[PDB]
Amino acid sequence: QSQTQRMYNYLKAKYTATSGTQLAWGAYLDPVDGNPSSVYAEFDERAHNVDPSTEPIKSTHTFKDGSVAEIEMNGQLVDGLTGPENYNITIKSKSKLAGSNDYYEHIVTFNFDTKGIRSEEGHLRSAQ
Amino acid sequence: GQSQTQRMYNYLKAKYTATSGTQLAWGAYLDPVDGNPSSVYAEFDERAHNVDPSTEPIKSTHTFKDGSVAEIEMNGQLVDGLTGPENYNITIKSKSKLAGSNDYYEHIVTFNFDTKGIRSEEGHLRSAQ
Ligand SMILES: [Cl-]
Repeated sequence: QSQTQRMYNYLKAKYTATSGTQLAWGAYLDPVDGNPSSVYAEFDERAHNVDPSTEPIKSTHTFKDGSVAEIEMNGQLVDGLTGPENYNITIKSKSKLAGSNDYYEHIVTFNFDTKGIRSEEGHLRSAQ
Repeated sequence: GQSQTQRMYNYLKAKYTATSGTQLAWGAYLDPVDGNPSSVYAEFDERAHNVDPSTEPIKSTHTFKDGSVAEIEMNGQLVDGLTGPENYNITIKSKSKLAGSNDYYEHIVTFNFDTKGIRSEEGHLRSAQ
């Protein structure tokens, strides 16, 4: 409401969006009942396919404090190449600012083969 | 952290700490100390009302329970070609190193002295100085 509160809301949204990215990273990496996650299994199949699905994998999460992150993962091959070493996966995590439809969006891209970060960005965005 | 999985976690943690640093700096700017404006507020209030204000950075740090550190720098400047407090914008820079590295996450938020409205915001992973 106030500009003072708007600042705090922007910061909380940045924090929640980042928490969503961490949640996604864990969902990707952490085994479930001793075997890869369904999300990892999907990207493993895509990474080893010469014409992979590019359908986003979408989820939403409510944290303990009631803040919400809307999360999407997707991948694409470097243009003109195939193979897992040329497959890069992007996590997008969005969280709306309280009392607003503006949102903070965190976008991190990592390589399937190395798990190294290729790019990272984060921005306050106006409402869709 | 040297594995790439840990590096990603360390990047996220440095982003958390930098963001929390900005939040604490905001509170330090705004919150009264003994019924009187904070010392950092009084300094920018003086600057905002000067035709040639000091552009000296004001430095602080915040150490968190997990042991991470945010280094804070605040400063201000008048909009080029303009004067007065309505045209005085203050920038908070908040840095935190990634664990096991001198690479860092830097959060930079600029707000207007008069309105307290956000004028710009950015954040980046940075290579070591
Ligand atoms: Cl790894």
